[PDB]
Amino acid sequence: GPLGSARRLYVGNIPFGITEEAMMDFFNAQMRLGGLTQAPGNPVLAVQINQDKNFAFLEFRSVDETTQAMAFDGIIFQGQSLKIRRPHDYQPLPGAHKLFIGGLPNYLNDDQVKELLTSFGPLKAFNLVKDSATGLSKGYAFCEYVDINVTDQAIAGLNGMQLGDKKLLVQRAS
Amino acid sequence: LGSARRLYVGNIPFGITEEAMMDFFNAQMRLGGLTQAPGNPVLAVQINQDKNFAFLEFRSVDETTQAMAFDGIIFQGQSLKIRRPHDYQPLPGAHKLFIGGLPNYLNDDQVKELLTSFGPLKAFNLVKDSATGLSKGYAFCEYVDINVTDQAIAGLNGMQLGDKKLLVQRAS
Repeated sequence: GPLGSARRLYVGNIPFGITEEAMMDFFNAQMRLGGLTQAPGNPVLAVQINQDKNFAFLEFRSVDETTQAMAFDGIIFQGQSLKIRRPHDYQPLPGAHKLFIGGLPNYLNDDQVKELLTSFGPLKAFNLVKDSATGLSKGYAFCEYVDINVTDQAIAGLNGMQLGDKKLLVQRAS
Repeated sequence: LGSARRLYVGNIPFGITEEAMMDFFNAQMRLGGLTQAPGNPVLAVQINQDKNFAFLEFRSVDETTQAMAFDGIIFQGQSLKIRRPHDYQPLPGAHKLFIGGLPNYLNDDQVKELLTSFGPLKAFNLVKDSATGLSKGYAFCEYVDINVTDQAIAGLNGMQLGDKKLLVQRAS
């Protein structure tokens, strides 16, 4: 980051004694059969394995093909379900997955509204909108999760749901 | 792996040397086109003359698998019995163990001390944060004798270890 790590992926739970070359051939074949490549040839350029800790990193030829490959999370390779993830250095650009939260009781303070949200996971941003003259809540807020996969989970768990005698609205801010 | 590069050879004739047997198998492999590079696939041979058997050791896993087709092959008038070692693992990593719920202050050798009360280990690693160098509270291992695995699971899984409860299961 901010622009680094855009063309690599973490692979965990790899099969025992598997070679770099065989893992490369496996992923290149799946990209092709699954229709995920965007040009003739092989998207995966190189594979590096850590034998002792049982994981790999893949290196891709393009930014968009790296992103498509994430669809393979869970794929079974020699009896093993593979865990596919972004590198830890990889971050989306700011505000990319911001949420609007509305329909909140306006007698609730910031920490009480945060406590509903952090039940799904840690936040990296949060604000509850207040009238500046009085400091009183307007009953709506914005947030952003550290992990971006938690976003769909909070939406599915909270949107349209009863809170008091109001139905909460939880959706993407743009 | 290691036992994935050996074969048992029985019914061996009296008087045969380790070098005569090494030459025979290298010659058979080349003749049947079963080698996957230039050179000789058999690195070493050890013979027990009192019990009429030998072990072969190969340079690769796939050449070892290939030589399995030599069961019944004639050497000095006699048919040889070719088999896998008794501790060969068809599905490797099957007995690798996950150890979770470890106190986060314990170092590698302290965790191994817990595990080697059941027997010697062939593999071990404690997972640490690369940034700080600090234990994440879990490890992996394999025993030299795979039959101890379940006796380690029975001994440790669910045991209170200070402030936390251990999970010991096959990593699978």
